[PDB]
Amino acid sequence: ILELEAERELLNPPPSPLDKKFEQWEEQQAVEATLAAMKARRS
Amino acid sequence: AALDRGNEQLAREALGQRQSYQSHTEALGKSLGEQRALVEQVRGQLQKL
Amino acid sequence: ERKYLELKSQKNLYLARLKSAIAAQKIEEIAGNLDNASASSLFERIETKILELEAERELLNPPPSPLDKKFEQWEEQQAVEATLAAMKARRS
Amino acid sequence: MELFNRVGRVLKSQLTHWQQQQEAPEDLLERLLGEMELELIELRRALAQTIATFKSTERQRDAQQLIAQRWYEKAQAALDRGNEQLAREALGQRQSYQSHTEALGKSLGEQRALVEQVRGQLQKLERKYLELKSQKNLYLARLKSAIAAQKIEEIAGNLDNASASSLFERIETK
Amino acid sequence: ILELEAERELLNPPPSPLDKKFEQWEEQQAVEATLAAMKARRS
Repeated sequence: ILELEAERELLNPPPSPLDKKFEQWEEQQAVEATLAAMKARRS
Repeated sequence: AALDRGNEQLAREALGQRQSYQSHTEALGKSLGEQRALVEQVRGQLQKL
Repeated sequence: ERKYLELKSQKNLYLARLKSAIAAQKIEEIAGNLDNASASSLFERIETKILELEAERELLNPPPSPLDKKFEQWEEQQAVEATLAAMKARRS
Repeated sequence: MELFNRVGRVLKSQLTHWQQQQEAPEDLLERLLGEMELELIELRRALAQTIATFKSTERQRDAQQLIAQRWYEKAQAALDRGNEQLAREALGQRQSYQSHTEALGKSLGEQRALVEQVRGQLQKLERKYLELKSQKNLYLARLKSAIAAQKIEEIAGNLDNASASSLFERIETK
Repeated sequence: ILELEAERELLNPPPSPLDKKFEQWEEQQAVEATLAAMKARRS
């Protein structure tokens, strides 16, 4: 199972840790930046 | 409605779930615009054909 | 007796892992079959064929040279402007 | 020339094999996705089997702790009116059942994240199946659009120089 | 039965705990907010 689980890790590479910072930051923006309009529109 | 009467905590969580659906609109919406020119050229080819 | 039931309890919990993994690798394997160097390359192989057939008409039916694209547009610009040179002077 | 004469005596079968693997790519495109359906329901059944175990264990956790509450309630009454000697012994038996709650209770919390990740994997997995099947029909038109495009211009070319139009001119030269 | 009961839990996912806060809050509004008119109209 671990071998089959790792098999997908090669055929389907996991997202690099870089996006984990961007995806969270961008998602933080996706809320905060989208909330930068709301917290300024509907504070 | 969650924001009403200073209940911003519920609004913050409700918006997080919307971003998941917003990613669909961007991915699915962009694909539709690309197929518009795809169907326009094929029809013009048939008209000329 | 406590050890028998306890071991049998985790028994079914793991039989799902085998069924979960075998049911997981066998679909991504087909998803990979629809990735590069496989059915998606066949999706592109038929595309290379479509592109090959599309280019086939490019040779049998040569496309209009870029020259006319300037003349056809200029002449069409005339076909409107020059025909409109009469209208913009007749029906300004 | 030993293992190709063998290919000759079943050349009718090898031709079919290659024809189904190379040609008719739309046929495989429908069957290969069929196995996904059989596997999706299998994963649907495999997942449900995992959902019938963690809550089957929580009942055992709820059943054992219920027995421990009786001893605590029994020990609570034993203490009444200064009968602490009976309370001391009644609590000793509760510790035996308390060890069950700690061992069985801790295992339940570990399986919660186990069932959450597998479901999220299925949710993400199902999204890929329908999405890939959506573009499936979009491309099958390209094959039908190209094959329906080259085969007419090929005949239009047959009505161009050095062909039927040359026959149009050959009869003209005649 | 528990397996069949959980079978519906997958085929028919239960409402997330989020709505349990909104459905109750919104229902609280559906009474209170609708009662914000009544408690102000028919106090």
